[PDB]
Amino acid sequence: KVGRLIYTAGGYFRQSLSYLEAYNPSNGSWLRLADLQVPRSGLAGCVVGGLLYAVGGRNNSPDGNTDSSALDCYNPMTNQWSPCASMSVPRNRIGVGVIDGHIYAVGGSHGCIHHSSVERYEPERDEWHLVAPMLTRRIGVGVAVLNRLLYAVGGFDGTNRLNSAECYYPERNEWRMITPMNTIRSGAGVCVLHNCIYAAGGYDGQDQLNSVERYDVETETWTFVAPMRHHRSALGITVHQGKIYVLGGYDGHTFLDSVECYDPDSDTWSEVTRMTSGRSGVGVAVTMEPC
Ligand SMILES: O=C(O)C[C@H](c1ccc2c(c1)OCO2)c1ccc2ccc(OCC(=O)NC3CCCCC3)cc2c1
Ligand SMILES: [Cl-]
Ligand SMILES: [Cl-]
Repeated sequence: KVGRLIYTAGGYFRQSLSYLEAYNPSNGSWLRLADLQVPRSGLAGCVVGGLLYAVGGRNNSPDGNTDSSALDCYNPMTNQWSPCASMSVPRNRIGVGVIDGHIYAVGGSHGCIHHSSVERYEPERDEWHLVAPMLTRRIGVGVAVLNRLLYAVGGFDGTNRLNSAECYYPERNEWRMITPMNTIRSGAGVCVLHNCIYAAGGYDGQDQLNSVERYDVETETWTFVAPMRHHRSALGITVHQGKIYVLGGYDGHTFLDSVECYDPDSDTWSEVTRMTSGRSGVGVAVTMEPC
């Protein structure tokens, strides 16, 4: 359990960013690590076998926008990124989840296309394959895995921002709708903590949100918990040692540098650190500290 850092990859402030920075909750420190090979925002992060993966996104630059089909792998033992097999299609504003060592890439956009497609990466074989598509096209979708079931929450289908959510049952290669959230959320942070799927923040079509709700996978209800201190959309999120961390995002005025931490025992959020600069659209995951 000891020695794990919260890694934040990529993001957006004025343009897409190549930063990889890692926060140590035990001592408050931040480390700047090897930049991504290509600046990306709208990507997702995940970890399999101790390696950090950066999935999808877009490179917004002064010279244009390129949606990414890339999968790149960062090894903390070498502080180096290596390319992996690319996805079938570019996916900006993607959601990712891991089931039993396999990476699922969910939804996202490619230009004006809003994907319902989903694909699964096998690290052993360095191969992607498509699986059943979602019932809804979703970009800016939040994804989390609980009990080897994969949840896709919220997003934007091209016309409407969504309160709907759905679950993927791998042994049946099938998606089914779940109870919709109480709030429309595009670009929420979505994670798992204990027996619930949390959706924090997002954009409802009108305002950036500070509200947070959680789906109990047994009772099939969504319940609001304490709101974050800051409204935020396009935030990074992860869970570490039984607490949710939210990183950055956009509040309607500022690209936030704040990191807040949710304690489920007290049902409270606290501000724990600040990133080195404000940014939105980051990928976040937890793995061992580097060499
Ligand atoms: O619902 C929609 O149309 C899409 C939605 C969105 C959210 C909030 C919004 C907004 C649009 O326009 C008003 O504010 C969204 C959802 C998830 C995202 C995940 C990553 C991401 O990476 C790039 C990035 O960070 N971009 C900045 C640009 C400047 C404003 C904030 C995001 C962008 C995302 C956008
Ligand atoms: Cl974008
Ligand atoms: Cl992960």
